[PDB]
Amino acid sequence: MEMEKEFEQIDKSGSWAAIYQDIRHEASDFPCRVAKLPKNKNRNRYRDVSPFDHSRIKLHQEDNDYINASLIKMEEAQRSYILTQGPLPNTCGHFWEMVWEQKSRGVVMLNRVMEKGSLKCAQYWPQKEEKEMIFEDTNLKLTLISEDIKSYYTVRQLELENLTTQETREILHFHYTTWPDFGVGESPASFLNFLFKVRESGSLSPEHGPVVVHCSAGIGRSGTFCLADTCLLLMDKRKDPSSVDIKKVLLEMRKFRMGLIQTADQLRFSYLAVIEGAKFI
Ligand SMILES: [Cl-]
Ligand SMILES: [Cl-]
Ligand SMILES: [Cl-]
Ligand SMILES: [Cl-]
Ligand SMILES: [Cl-]
Ligand SMILES: [Cl-]
Ligand SMILES: [Cl-]
Ligand SMILES: [Cl-]
Repeated sequence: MEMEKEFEQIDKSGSWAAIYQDIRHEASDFPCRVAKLPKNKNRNRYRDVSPFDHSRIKLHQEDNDYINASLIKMEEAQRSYILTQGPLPNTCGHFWEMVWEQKSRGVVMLNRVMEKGSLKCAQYWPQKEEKEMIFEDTNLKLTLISEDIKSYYTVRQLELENLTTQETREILHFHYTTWPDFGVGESPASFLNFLFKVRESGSLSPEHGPVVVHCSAGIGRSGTFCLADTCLLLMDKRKDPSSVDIKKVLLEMRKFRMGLIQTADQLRFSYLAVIEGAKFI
């Protein structure tokens, strides 16, 4: 659109770093008192990445209500997302408790469990049908029903059972497995194909709870996913689709969780994905 002209402008002038730093400087600052309580030290993967008190997801069971997760409610775009860190070995039961209580239908994972030889996330779902997972703290059972492994992502059908009530729910697990180890993708094509697969699944529909999106810290790749999805919604929905300002959308999102988009390359990649995605739609 006109967006692609502004994009070439930013590239010519080499000012992605400058735009990104303005975003960091204008971003909202809200308290994260609960996240920083001493008893929550082992529920945070990165001490530098915390949910704001006002938007944090609260667990319902009689125990510590804390999980490192934030509700991002985009009013104009009419979509909500839960952004969360990759679960830790002691928070997988909390993670699936949140999926249950928030009535999510899909989980979007944007990292490999290990990248460049380092763990980014616990193995929080079963890899084999016959070896289900029981989370004794939150009283939940999780079974792999089937999985469709494709070249750039995997979709799994998971069965989540509340062992307290014996109610069961089918959760769709969308695992984007091909984000580059370093930097961002030269092209947003496979990321966009992945987004549209998630959309096509129904998981983002308002009849469900918000999709749960995560990477390692729940702000960088996760922020890219939600930013692009929301901008593409706004471009398809607004009377004047050229009025969608990606930087403004990102600042709005950052009222709900700190640090969304962690690098100027991720910002540039987001612009690129929205540009290419808008052509498609
Ligand atoms: Cl405490
Ligand atoms: Cl919005
Ligand atoms: Cl993995
Ligand atoms: Cl494929
Ligand atoms: Cl959609
Ligand atoms: Cl990550
Ligand atoms: Cl806007
Ligand atoms: Cl930041």
